[PDB]
Amino acid sequence: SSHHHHHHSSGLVPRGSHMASMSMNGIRWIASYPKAGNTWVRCMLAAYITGKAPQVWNDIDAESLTLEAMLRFGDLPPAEPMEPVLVKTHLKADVPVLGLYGEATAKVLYLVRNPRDMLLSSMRMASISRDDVEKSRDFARKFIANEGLGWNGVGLGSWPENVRSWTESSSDRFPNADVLTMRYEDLKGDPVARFSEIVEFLDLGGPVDIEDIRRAVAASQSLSFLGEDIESDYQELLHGDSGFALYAKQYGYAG
Amino acid sequence: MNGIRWIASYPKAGNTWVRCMLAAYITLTLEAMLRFGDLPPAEPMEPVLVKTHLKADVPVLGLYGEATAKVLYLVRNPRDMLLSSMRMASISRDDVEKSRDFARKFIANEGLGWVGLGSWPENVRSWTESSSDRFPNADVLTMRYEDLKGDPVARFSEIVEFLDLGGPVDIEDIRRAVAASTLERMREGRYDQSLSFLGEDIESDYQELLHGDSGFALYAKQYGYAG
Ligand SMILES: COC(=O)[C@H](Cc1ccccc1)NC(=O)[C@@H](N)CC(=O)O
Repeated sequence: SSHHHHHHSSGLVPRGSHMASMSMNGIRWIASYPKAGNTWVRCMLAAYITGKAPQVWNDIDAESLTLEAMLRFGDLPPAEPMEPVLVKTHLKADVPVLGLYGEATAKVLYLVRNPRDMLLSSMRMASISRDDVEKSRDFARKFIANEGLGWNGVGLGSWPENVRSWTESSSDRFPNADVLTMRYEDLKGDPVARFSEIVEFLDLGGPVDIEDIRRAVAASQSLSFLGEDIESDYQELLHGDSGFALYAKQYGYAG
Repeated sequence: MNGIRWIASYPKAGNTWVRCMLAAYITLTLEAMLRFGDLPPAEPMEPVLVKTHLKADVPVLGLYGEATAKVLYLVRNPRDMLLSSMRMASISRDDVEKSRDFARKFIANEGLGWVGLGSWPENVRSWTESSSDRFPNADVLTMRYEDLKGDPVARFSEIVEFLDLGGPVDIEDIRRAVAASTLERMREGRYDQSLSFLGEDIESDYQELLHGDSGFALYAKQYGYAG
């Protein structure tokens, strides 16, 4: 009977090195809005580093693996890390806590997704069938009204807030950090190509093994049906120079 | 004076009630904040009351050694906590089935944390032996929830004075606070402090926990919860 985290340790003793005889340290944030890619990348990453992907049945499971779940219990990733630390979060780049990793942060992976999809996939978080249209409308109505899911100057923020925080992060909040940005739809289109780019970009050490990545991969909408006014109101969001719209058009989710 | 004030207790062991009567007097929850990535100020002009159930020695609270003015720890007979927690887990205590499961996991873990809350003794030690390293500016007051219920007036008095929130404290002003904090709550088992009603073995095992070598027993006996 072994501990459920044994795969996170080599368990080799005494420990040896490939770098010495006789990749850059820092935090790697895997960041996205809910249902916008960072759980999948966070699972794939485990598979690559560890050999074994975590067991994620639902959103509660997925939330276990975030900075936020870690915070609810008073823990924190290291701020003076001696190695690569990968931490998933959906939090906005400018919430106070992440103030502590200014110097610490090495890499930012930000993933965005079509908010149509985020919106629907989210409706499964709140435990809504496709048949309680009533509940759906209320959720979508509250989503469209908020331009996102942060309804209960911090937390997730609106979609455009979240996006602007991480994508603009390198300039001030994370000076030593490089930032890569990837649309979920692209990942889903070419997952092996794309995840190999992510692993290069995250600089965990050594040559990316494209076979190591293929195995690590294998492990892994209109709103009319809710009502005219839903689809309609969401479409106002995509019109503008104002923010939701700017981002929706830059990421190819408006037309 | 100015600095952080922790209102700390195990779940359902006091701090909410007290955070209510301070609220009522005047007119922050650490874990809730933290879940949004928010932190109480580490450089404060004002006094800052913050309620937490976490054990004092969690990393996050390490950001606060200098910032911390006072600690109020609240403590409560575990039996009663064990039973209020049951209701928090949204289980009727007509339903012995789930109730048993729950009590059994409580006793197995010497508390409600199955980092974090900690066991019950880990939590008590954490805040009662903590000025020692974690919060060396702070003055620390422990208090049994029982006695608070016993003399809300004379005990809450002790509190408001101790935290030093607002100049001088009037008994009039105080009276209105324990009024609402209970009048509000009031709108919202065996009588011998026994768990036998959930079956003998359960009582048997809590009893063993209370009268062994384990620390739970230690802190129990020193506060008047070992009978
Ligand atoms: C954060 O990641 C997600 O929300 C997961 C990640 C994922 C994608 C594809 C295959 C497995 C897992 N995806 C979704 O929410 C789903 N909505 C994907 C879909 O509907 O096609």
